[PDB]
Amino acid sequence: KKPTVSVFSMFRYSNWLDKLYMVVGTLAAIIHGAGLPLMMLVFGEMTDIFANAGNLEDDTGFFMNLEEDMTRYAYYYSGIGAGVLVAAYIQVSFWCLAAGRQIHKIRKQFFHAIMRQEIGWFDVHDVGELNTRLTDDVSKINEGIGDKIGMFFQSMATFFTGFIVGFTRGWKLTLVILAISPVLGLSAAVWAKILSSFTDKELLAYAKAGAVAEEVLAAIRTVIAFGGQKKELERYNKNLEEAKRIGIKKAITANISIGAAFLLIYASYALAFWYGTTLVLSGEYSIGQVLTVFFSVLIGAFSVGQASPSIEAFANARGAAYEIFKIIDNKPSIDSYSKSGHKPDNIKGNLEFRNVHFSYPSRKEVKILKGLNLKVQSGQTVALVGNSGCGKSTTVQLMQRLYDPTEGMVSVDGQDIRTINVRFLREIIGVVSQEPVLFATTIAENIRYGRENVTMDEIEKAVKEANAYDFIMKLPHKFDTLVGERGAQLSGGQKQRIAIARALVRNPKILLLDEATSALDTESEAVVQVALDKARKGRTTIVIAHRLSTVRNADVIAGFDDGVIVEKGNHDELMKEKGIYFKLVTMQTDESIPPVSFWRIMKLNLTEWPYFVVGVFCAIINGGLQPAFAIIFSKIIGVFTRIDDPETKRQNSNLFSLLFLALGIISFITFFLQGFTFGKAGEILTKRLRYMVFRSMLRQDVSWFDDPKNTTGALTTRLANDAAQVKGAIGSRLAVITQNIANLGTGIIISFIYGWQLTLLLLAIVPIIAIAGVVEMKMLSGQALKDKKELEGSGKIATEAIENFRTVVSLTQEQKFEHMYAQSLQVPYRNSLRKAHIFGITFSFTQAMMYFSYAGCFRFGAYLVAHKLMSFEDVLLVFSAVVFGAMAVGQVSSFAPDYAKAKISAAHIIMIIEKTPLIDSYSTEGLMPNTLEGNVTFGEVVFNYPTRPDIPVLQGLSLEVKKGQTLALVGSSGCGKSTVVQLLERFYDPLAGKVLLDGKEIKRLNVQWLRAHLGIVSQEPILFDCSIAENIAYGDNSRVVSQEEIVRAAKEANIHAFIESLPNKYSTKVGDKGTQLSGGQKQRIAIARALVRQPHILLLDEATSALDTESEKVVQEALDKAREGRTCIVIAHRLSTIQNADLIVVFQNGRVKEHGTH
Ligand SMILES: CC(=O)O[C@H]1C(=O)[C@@]2(C)[C@H]([C@H](OC(=O)c3ccccc3)[C@]3(O)C[C@H](OC(=O)[C@H](O)[C@@H](NC(=O)c4ccccc4)c4ccccc4)C(C)=C1C3(C)C)[C@]1(OC(C)=O)CO[C@@H]1C[C@@H]2O
Ligand SMILES: Nc1ncnc2c1ncn2[C@@H]1O[C@H](COP(=O)(O)OP(=O)(O)OP(=O)(O)O)[C@@H](O)[C@H]1O
Repeated sequence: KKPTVSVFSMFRYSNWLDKLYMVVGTLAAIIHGAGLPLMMLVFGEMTDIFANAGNLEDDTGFFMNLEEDMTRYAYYYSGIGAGVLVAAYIQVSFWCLAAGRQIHKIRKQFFHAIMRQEIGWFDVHDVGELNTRLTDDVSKINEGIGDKIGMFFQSMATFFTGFIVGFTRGWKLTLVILAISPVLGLSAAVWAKILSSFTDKELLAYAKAGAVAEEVLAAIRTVIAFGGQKKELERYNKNLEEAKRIGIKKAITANISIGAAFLLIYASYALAFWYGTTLVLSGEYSIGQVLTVFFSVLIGAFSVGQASPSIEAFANARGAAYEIFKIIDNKPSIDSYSKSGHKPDNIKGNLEFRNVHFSYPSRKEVKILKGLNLKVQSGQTVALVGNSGCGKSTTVQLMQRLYDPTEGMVSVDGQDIRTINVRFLREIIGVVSQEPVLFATTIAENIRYGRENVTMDEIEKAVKEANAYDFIMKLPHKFDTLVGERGAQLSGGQKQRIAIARALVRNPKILLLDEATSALDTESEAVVQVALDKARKGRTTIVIAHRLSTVRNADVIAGFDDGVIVEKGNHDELMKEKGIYFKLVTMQTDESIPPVSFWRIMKLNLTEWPYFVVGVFCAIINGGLQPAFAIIFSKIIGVFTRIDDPETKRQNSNLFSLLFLALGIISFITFFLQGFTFGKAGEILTKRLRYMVFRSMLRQDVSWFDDPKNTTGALTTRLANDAAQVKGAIGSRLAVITQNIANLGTGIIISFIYGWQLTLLLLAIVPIIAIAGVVEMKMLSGQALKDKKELEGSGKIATEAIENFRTVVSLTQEQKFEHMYAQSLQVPYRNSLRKAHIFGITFSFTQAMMYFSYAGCFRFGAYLVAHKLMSFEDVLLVFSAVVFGAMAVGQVSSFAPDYAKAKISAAHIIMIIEKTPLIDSYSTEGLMPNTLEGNVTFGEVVFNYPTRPDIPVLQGLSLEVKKGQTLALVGSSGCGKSTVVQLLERFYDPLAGKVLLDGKEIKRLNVQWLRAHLGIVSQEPILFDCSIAENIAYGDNSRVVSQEEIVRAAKEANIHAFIESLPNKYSTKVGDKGTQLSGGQKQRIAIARALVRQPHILLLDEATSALDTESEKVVQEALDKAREGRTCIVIAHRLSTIQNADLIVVFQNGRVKEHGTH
């Protein structure tokens, strides 16, 4: 379990106004949450007074009273609307502002801490993790401290307010609904579990066939070489039959379970309202109280569930922020920002190392230094020589205060480096690295990085002394030319000379050189060397380099070995001692996817039309019942709004409740029918699409496969996951569209039948709510995209900084980098403030229009009832039939798996299916001559790989072999041997030239007919997850193979001497799940599989390159008989294995260099 930091440390950076924002936003969120159940209370009381005035009606004085007091209730609604408007605006705006400020401070402090850390801490964490953290986990913190906390508080406030308003009216109904609530919770949990697990269970069911699919797409070469498509396709089809069976069972079980859960919650609602009606008949409650309690408690209980995503967001926010807080709190051993320490002056430049012991913290168990003791006087030149990894780089890093030594001390002019502060020490010492890194900025700012207060004239003087004066003038924009990867790629020496200019502009007292000219060509090496030896004068320098010519003129050329100093002398002394230096001297000297339209996708499933017809006819009746639910609800509510004897009221109330239950039962059975039929249609669609796409993939040649855009993983994703969503485009899409259409139509029509004015007003005030919702979603998406695109600018600076941590630390420019990051953060800060304000406004308007809509609609309804245009029951009918219809439309649309993913999947699926290969495998259009002979010839054969068309893989190849003659094709891996094997198998058609079979080109022959006559054994013998008998029978596919042929093939391959050793001989299973076999045995079974077909031409491709000698002898024994009487092609990396070969051809980038005999 990942640790968390909790409240005491999560908020942390919050000064004054931040906590004020937090508290005000929380209070506003509480008000906003508590508003809604109060609006329900007003609804209940207004309904009660409407019924009271109606039964008073059931003369104009109390009608005027109705007008005025309903106007007062409209005022109540408008006041609630204004209050929730201001509360929502305040909550969203203040929480977003507080989160933005807090996260801005967090980002600044986190970058500052990362720049503060010592190199040692940086070396135990990879570079790639830090930037990905700084982006993603900071975004997660933004999610955690954003509006989510406000929404969580609003949800809890709704829960508590609903329960409180329920309990203050009547405890009986609240207790009944609360005791029913566990049933609703359990049913919702079941629905969530079954709905979520559906895809994972689908994957689990498919895994069986997916294993075979993955196996085939990894050995495509052999499959197409042996012509096994017409058998592996059928195996895949059988596994798909099994998958289809299990998927059908899963679909029916899941559908019936979901139907049962929905019927359960529906009956729970029905029972609760029936008990409410029974209480009403007893005279203890009124309609208003029952409506208020029921709706309030239900909405509170539903709202308490809405807080779960907020809780999860908070939890992952803490989990992400724990690492950041740990990193920032980590005080390093050496603090570059520390002002403490000595501040020396007039530094002469002497250096002293005494007993210096040091090891890398990453590899502490390995010791690098063994007590260095080095004396350097100011003024002269001291160089260090030695082998790679002998502490030279470690010595340089320790010199400039990067790693403190384990034991011993280093002093400058007799003063310890520990006493001196890090900043001044690093500023004094100048260092030149082996591989300079240049920032993506103009040369002017690159030089400016050396020091802040350097004048332009000083820059010019430094460049003149750095020999870069001449070359810079040739640049298009002189000293302001943009350089780096985006700028023109400068020469290798240009980077080195501008780096030495950057070092020299600081005018350092002590200079360090780490392989200055190691990675430079000689022409620029001479220039940079003369620059180095001109700049070396007047300063004390330490130089380490592999080339001894540069350090030949050094005053003291000290040797280095095993982290200790043994030999110390000059050129003459070193060359007279005949030590390590003398030996070194003597040895050196997505994309454009065209949409395919709904009609084509529907055509992909035209054959199963009866399933679609019954599904649509079931979806019509399923959808059209939500308005019926509304009608029955309004009728039962209005039952008590008329004056009659109690017994008739009880009778018809029970009748309506029973009708409600019966309609629920009908809904359950229709939902089961529709779900089952659509699921079966979709599964048949998926099975047929998988079969056809696998057929098409097996039909096309390898030119498709070699493309790296679509690898084995991509293809198996297409087969497994991509094709499973096609049923989202047709089927379920038709279901949701039809359901929504019927739900809107029935409600609109019945409302028009009952009352046209009120339904007109609703048809005018509901679309604006929907358009407000969609506008809010569009604004949110645009805001997120703009935020990411703007923050990419600061991310670029962050990446440029972190990846060059060594150089930026060495150049003590961390302050400048932080300052540059400051403004790049500052602009998005203002953008975030503006986005917070606009989001507050739009969310306030979205969440407020409902109350004003209620007020206006019910005012219009009251006016209508005032003059007996309609009845209150009709008002409730035309209100419910529209509002519940809209909510149901939204929810049903949410239920379905949208449409965009299905569309983008169907585009790929159709483009793959319709893709006709250049060389059609299944086509019978091809010449069928008699038995083949073996006169293979090549003329001017030219071919280019799809991956590397520019690289010459085949250019004018011309080789010849005759009947019954052994030829060899030796060469480096992938130099043409694979290409000629593939083209003989007809895997790649050469761009130019003719490959003649029996003196005639291989173009006019049918693919299977020509491929059936060749024998291919590759370097890695790939075997399939089946039996040994099946594997050997795979060798030929034109006819079945009996047991005796297998026996004689094994005897010829000599594997039979080992097959009997197996417990189950021929019946032994082979593969990963079976018994493991060695390389020699696998090669023997592979050559047996080659021989069983008995081709008259066979090719070997580096097969004997991975065989142990004991098994190699038996393999050669079998191959000596195999090659006798047959034409053989030999490819191998061993000269001994090709000694018996007669003819050899050597490939040179596809150009024949030497062909003929061995
Ligand atoms: C008077 C009236 O119509 O009231 C509504 C209703 O009040 C609300 C709250 C309903 C109601 O649903 C819930 O209470 C509910 C709660 C949690 C999870 C799922 C449902 C309703 O029960 C559910 C019912 O919805 C449906 O019938 C859907 O089409 C849904 N139904 C069933 O699955 C079902 C099957 C057999 C028996 C009863 C229902 C459906 C969803 C997807 C695919 C096919 C069908 C409706 C609109 C109502 C009630 C009755 C209160 C909601 O249901 C839907 C999906 O329409 C919840 O979200 C909507 C919003 C509606 O306003
Ligand atoms: N971060 C590190 N972790 C572990 N060992 C390291 C690390 N950095 C350097 N070393 C060690 O230092 C040596 C490599 O040093 P570096 O790459 O700077 O060049 P070098 O060996 O001095 O010479 P050259 O110029 O030929 O590369 C190796 O012995 C290596 O084990």
